[PDB]
Amino acid sequence: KVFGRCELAAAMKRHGLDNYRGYSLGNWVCAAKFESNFNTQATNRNTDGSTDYGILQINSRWWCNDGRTPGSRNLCNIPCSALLSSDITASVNCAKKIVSDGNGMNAWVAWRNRCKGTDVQAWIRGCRL
Ligand code: NA
Repeated sequence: KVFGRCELAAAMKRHGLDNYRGYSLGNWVCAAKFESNFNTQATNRNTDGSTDYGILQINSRWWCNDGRTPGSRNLCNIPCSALLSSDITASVNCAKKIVSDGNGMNAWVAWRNRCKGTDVQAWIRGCRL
C-alpha cells in the first residue's frame, strides 16, 4: 500500500505516535516520506547483508527475523514480512521500541539528514487531524 500523506498522518496519530517520546507527528511523516516514499512494501539491502523493511525501513540486523540475516537479533519479535503489510500496526509498535532505545529518531538516517532541524510540521499541514 502506498499511503497518502494525511492518510498516514491520521493512522500514525490513531496508533499513538503523536508526541511519542517527544516527537511531534510531523517528524514521523517526514521520516516515512524519505525512508520509503510512504510505500509499505519498500525494501532495501544494507552493506552488512541485513535488510530494511516497510514504511519506516526497520532493519533485520536488530529488530525482525527475515531468515537471511545470521547472527542478528529479533527485538520486535516479528517476521520482517509483517512490516510490509497494509496494516501499519506492527511497524508502529516496533518503531516505538526503536525510538525508546536511547538514540531517539536519530536511529533513522533519513530523519537525521532530511527532517531534523527543518519545519517538520509542514508535513501535516492541511490534514484534518
Ligand atoms: Na534479525
